[PDB]
Amino acid sequence: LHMTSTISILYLASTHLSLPVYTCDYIKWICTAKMPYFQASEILPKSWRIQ
DNA sequence: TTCAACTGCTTTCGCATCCCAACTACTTTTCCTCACACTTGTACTCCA
Repeated sequence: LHMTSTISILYLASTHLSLPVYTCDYIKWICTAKMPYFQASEILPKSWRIQ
């Protein structure tokens, strides 16, 4: 499992719903850092990071 | 019959070598992502 895997399962659930989103948008949305892809370890768990 | 060291005493209460640390390095802990060499047919004609 990798951060490539949490976007892939975010895309399988998108290509189930017949959505006009594509992997162009999933690779655009993280470079603009809208959804928490890069450095998501920092502020989100707050206690599972330390151990 | 004398010189020279050994001698205890001035008050009266209360005041008053071993360890630690610094910063910058290098390294390990592992987990994740793919390639590089091998092989049978098939294809394009090859010589019969």
